[PDB]
Amino acid sequence: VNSFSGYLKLTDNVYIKNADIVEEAKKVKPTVVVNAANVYLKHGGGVAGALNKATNNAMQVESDDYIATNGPLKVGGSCVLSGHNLAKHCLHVVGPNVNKGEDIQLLKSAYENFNQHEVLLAPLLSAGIFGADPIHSLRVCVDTVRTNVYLAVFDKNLYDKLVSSFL
Ligand SMILES: O[C@H]1CC[C@H]2CCN(c3ncnc4[nH]ccc34)[C@H]21
Repeated sequence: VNSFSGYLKLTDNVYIKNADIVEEAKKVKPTVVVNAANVYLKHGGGVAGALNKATNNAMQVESDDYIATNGPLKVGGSCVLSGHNLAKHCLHVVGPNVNKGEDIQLLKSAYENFNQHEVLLAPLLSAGIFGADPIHSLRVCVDTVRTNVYLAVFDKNLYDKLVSSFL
């Protein structure tokens, strides 16, 4: 039993809700919140900008030190950093950016990172400015993640569309 509330069960292990991931994190304080990151951990907009803003830029400061030490992430890769005031940990996951020409097959690799964590609060990867088809991303999530994932989709119209189209 956990403290997530109001989610639609999609499968044994995948849940979805029309909500701002930042507000879900503030409410639940999950062990792991997933950030929809880029390879440079530059948290400019979307989920990343919103999470970072909610940490008063502490996420960005930590991320800049990470990159200075380790270099960029791979597309499809991830790193575990602090969750600051929002969660115990933040799993920064890089989905492919189809507008950069990046291989959509890497979306499956991106979701595989979730399997290293028993429970996660997460956004829909490669949605928004990364340009992937959100229905496909949800299908990849359900077909790839085996651990318990609570998906927060802030855009109401998108949430409604994903729920009615799921195959
Ligand atoms: O709405 C979905 C569909 C478009 C994506 C880009 C932003 N986003 C978010 N998802 C969840 N929480 C969020 N907080 C702030 C943004 C945000 C996604």
